[PDB]
Amino acid sequence: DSILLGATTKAIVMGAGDDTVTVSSATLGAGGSVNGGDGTDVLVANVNGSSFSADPAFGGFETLRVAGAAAQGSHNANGFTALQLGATAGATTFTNVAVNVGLTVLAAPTGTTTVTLANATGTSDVFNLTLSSSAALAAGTVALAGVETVNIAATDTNTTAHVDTLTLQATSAKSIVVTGNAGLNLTNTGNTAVTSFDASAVTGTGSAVTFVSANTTVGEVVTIRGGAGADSLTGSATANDTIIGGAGADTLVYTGGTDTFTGGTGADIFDINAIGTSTAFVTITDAAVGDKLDLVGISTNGAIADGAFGAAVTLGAAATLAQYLDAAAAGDGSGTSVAKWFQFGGDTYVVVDSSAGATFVSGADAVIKLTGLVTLTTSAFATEVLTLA
Ligand SMILES: [Ca+2]
Ligand SMILES: [Ca+2]
Ligand SMILES: [Ca+2]
Ligand SMILES: [Ca+2]
Ligand SMILES: [Ca+2]
Ligand SMILES: [Ca+2]
Ligand SMILES: [Ca+2]
Ligand SMILES: [Ca+2]
Ligand SMILES: [Ca+2]
Ligand SMILES: [Ca+2]
Ligand SMILES: [Ca+2]
Ligand SMILES: [Ca+2]
Repeated sequence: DSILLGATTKAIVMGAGDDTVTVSSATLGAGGSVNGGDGTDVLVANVNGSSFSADPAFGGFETLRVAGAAAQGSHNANGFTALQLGATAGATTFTNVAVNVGLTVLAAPTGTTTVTLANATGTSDVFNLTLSSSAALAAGTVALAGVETVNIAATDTNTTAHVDTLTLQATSAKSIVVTGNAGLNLTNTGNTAVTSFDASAVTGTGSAVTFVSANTTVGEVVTIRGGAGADSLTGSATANDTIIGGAGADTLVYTGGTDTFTGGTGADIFDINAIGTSTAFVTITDAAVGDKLDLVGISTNGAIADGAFGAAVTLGAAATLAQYLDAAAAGDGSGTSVAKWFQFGGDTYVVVDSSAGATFVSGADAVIKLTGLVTLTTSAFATEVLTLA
């Protein structure tokens, strides 16, 4: 059953089953009560602040939802087992939130949604955020200070695919796990403790996940996992990122350091935006027919080949990696950068020469490793984009 109440004078009962009362005023009147009865019942606060647990006038409720044209401000979560959020008048804050209590956002709110837990002090703090809508949902900013694992469910209620959006502010989260069946473009700015982003369980044709690590710990191991969608995963220059797309047209971005890329099934694009060193470079584990290698961001001097540029550099039975690099960079890349490639020790390498001498210079010349023997003979350069043939 489901009603709206104001400053009621009478004893409202809701009976069994999953009921819903929306209140327009925080305290009742005369006397002046509302009992949710048996089952999981939602109380909707269309008000400037609440403390329903304290008032014995309200009883039998399990879920607190902040939604309505007057819904706003500070709300005492105490004694609720779940939380919900809808459209709001202004910034709304949940205080005294017990452990294993999750928030479900159901519609775009107004202003930053702050969650502050009963006790944030431990180092194993878990929060369950849910996004649940038929259409694309702009969840806005939710702040979760002191939480270490943030779980996000992105849920689509209908059969037709969409992508939700969220700014998360979770400055001590080490893990973010995304589940669900809709896409999530997640704004991640300033969430610098994050070393594991796992959206791998996500499900549709295009439940597309976007993520960019804000991590700046020098020499960190960061793990970034995409889902079934056409995902857009960027690491950190600071970090040794392991990035893995799922199914679908994934874009994996290189920024610096020792990175390990695996675009799974589908036409993946490995977008190389940094030069790297001779030790800190990107290894692409599963480069296959259809995958692309976007070298626009290493065209230091001009813009790459543009041909089908495809005869492997060949050296002797025991030529060294150092030798093959120097050999590949032999030409002049001062006015115009050039691509070459070779196969050493069972793996395939691609080079960009941006220099004078026949030394591969660690700084401005670039190497990219590809696990296995992959023949790039027949494969062609689009703009500065190599499509594997
Ligand atoms: Ca009930
Ligand atoms: Ca109560
Ligand atoms: Ca109940
Ligand atoms: Ca939908
Ligand atoms: Ca904590
Ligand atoms: Ca946090
Ligand atoms: Ca994917
Ligand atoms: Ca990196
Ligand atoms: Ca993929
Ligand atoms: Ca692929
Ligand atoms: Ca690029
Ligand atoms: Ca050179």
